[PDB]
Amino acid sequence: CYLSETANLGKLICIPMALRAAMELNVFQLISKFGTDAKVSASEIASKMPNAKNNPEAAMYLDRILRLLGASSILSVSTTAASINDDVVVHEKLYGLTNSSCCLVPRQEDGVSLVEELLFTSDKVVVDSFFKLKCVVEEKDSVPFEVAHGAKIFEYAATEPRMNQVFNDGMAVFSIVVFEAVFRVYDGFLDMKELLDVGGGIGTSVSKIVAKYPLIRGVNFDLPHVISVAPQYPGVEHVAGDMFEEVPKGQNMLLKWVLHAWGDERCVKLLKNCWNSLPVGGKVLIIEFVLPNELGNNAESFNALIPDLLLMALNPGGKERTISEYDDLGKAAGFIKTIPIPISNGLHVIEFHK
Amino acid sequence: CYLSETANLGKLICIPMALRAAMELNVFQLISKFGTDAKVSASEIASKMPNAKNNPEAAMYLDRILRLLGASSILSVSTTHEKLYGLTNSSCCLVPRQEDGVSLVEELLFTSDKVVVDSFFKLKCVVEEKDSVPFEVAHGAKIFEYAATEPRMNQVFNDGMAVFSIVVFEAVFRVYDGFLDMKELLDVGGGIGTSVSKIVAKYPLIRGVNFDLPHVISVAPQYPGVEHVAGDMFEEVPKGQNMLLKWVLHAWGDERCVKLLKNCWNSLPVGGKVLIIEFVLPNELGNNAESFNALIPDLLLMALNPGGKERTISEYDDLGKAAGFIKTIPIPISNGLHVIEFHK
Ligand SMILES: Nc1ncnc2c1ncn2[C@@H]1O[C@H](CSCC[C@H](N)C(=O)O)[C@@H](O)[C@H]1O
Ligand SMILES: Nc1ncnc2c1ncn2[C@@H]1O[C@H](CSCC[C@H](N)C(=O)O)[C@@H](O)[C@H]1O
Ligand SMILES: COc1cc2c(cc1O)[C@@H]1Cc3ccc(OC)c(O)c3CN1CC2
Ligand SMILES: COc1cc2c(cc1O)[C@@H]1Cc3ccc(OC)c(O)c3CN1CC2
Repeated sequence: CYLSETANLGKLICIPMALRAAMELNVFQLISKFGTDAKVSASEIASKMPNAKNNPEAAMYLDRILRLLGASSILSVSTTAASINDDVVVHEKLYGLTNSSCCLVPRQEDGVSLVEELLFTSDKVVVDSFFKLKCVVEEKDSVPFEVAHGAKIFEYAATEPRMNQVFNDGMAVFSIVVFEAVFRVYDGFLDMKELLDVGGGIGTSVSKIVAKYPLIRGVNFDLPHVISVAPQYPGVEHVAGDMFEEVPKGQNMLLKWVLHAWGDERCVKLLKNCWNSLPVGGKVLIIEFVLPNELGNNAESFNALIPDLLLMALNPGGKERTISEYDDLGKAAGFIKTIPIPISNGLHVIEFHK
Repeated sequence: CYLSETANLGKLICIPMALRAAMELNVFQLISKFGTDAKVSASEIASKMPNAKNNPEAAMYLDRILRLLGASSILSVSTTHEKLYGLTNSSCCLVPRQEDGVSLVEELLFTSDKVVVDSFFKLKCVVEEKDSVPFEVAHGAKIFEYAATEPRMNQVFNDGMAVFSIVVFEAVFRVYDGFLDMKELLDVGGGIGTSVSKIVAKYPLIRGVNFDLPHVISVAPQYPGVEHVAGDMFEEVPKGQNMLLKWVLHAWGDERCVKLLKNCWNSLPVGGKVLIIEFVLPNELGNNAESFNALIPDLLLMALNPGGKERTISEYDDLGKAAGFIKTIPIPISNGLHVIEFHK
């Protein structure tokens, strides 16, 4: 009935915004610091937030966020015999991490988690674009990001240093997670002497490849406003330019999370520029979440549908593709011998050979 | 496994924004005009959108929105390249009824409105900073002051409350008979008066009075058997034989609620009652409608107004007793919705 559906539909905006608040308050990491199988109260978590130390009401407000995440199975909820054991009312339940929220705890060794990518995809710049999503259906050649912000996303990033940082860091940390999965399955880097990352962001991806395979000379290529903020990484040379004008010569190339932002004509133009800059026997690796041939209720399907909706909002022509669709782009640009390599939950390496 | 959890976590922002776009495009009503049991393609739906008629790519974009909603159990998906989409129990509640246009669309458009989402961007302020209110941090004014200067937000909020009110009262009238033999009812913070219009339609001997702020009363429609009055409920309430407070107490802290309830007490006769209509926080929370029906507004009011929160039956009784009321009768209606009578 209506008053069942109010709950099912009304919670949809609330959960991500509660999650974003919890990530910004570092709730998950604070719970993790209490140890294995920790179950802690809002009051205990708030005690570890210096910014809350003069706010008597902080724990009660925090509990209102955490109990929604508990109801949603992002946190586990429990109590104790000591709390149970008639005229006193215990409001505070105890919260613990779940499989999903463990992925929101920065790793002790290097700080990696899904936090940075999830903070990008719920950033105000992205949500403001989503408020204009209907324009793609109504208006020929409209792009929601352009309707919201008056510029395309990569042009906007060159004017807006906060957005540039959020986007660049979201891609970079997510890249680390993805390459850990790639290196467990894929052995195609072992024989390479040089790798050029085309649209490589701040260079994190090629830094990790060179760290794993130290005979590889790494080159990172991106737009001027990205290269200007890129760190110095061991074994990585940075190159600024425009991949639709000219790609540097390299023995092998990587395109990770690049083709999915662009329509077919732009993708063929870029792939022809890569072909022109590769030697005979070179290859370009495409790393993307591949759209399954039949969608279902599984991680592989959602791993493609999420960026499919984001790129529809964020850039003209951007979309997720099937293996067949990627093969067609490579073949149009002159490549032969397409080799799709499943990695994990829809993530693939697709090799295009010159 | 990070790349399993990317799907579970990354879809959380995408689903509501896809849903908002589908409601703004009137997708669910367009499917329903083929028949409530119909299963129709994106191309068939787009063909019913005049704004898309010069956009060859409209259907393909629409399909990308709808397939996410189909993966999220808001639409059914089936094969006859184009998949066919059908309504579900949830999306039937997004089809304006053929009789009167009522659905959950207006309230869901309000709770995902930019003014609300911009407040939620500031939600962490309520934890860090004593006395902050996310809405105020985001907008520079409190929500009822903002509504007075922002006609679009005023409309979205008022219409969300009003249409939601109709489905709530349909549920109330199934269970609750306490309006019978009332002769006069004052709706304190009644919005644009839809609630009292529905009560007077069911109970034709009630003289209904709708009481709200000037910026709401000046946009309220004329309803049969309803008189509109503007004022400030914290200063005084008009005399009335019986009163209604629906979705009012949950916006305010305890001291403000007791002040309002004492104003109501002063304006009631001996034997009068005030009815509180709210989603009541249950004693145990879980993954169920009663729980979420309270947690959703609890989070929204945390963001939107100082002191706002959902309350248990015990907490409501404490407010009424502090204001001089001497019998509390809680009446469950549906999925956590209650009528709570406070007797003078
Ligand atoms: N014309 C152009 N030339 C070069 N790089 C571009 C470009 N248009 C966009 N890009 C870059 O394409 C990248 C897409 S995001 C992916 C970054 C990285 N390969 C990773 O997988 O994490 C951005 O860093 C963006 O600045
Ligand atoms: N000081 C005040 N005096 C009167 N009404 C007020 C007020 N402060 C807020 N309100 C009104 O309180 C209402 C809360 S929203 C609920 C409206 C209605 N009772 C319904 O259930 O649908 C708004 O219409 C708002 O304008
Ligand atoms: C499964 O969950 C997700 C998967 C992916 C992204 C975000 C998710 O949450 C990001 C989103 C995104 C947005 C804009 C981009 O360029 C403008 C871009 O390259 C990417 C990369 N993709 C990689 C795949
Ligand atoms: C279960 O889902 C929902 C339940 C409820 C609301 C919205 C939901 O989506 C709205 C949200 C809201 C926001 C602000 C208010 O005053 C400033 C207000 O009175 C209300 C009313 N409540 C009633 C309960």
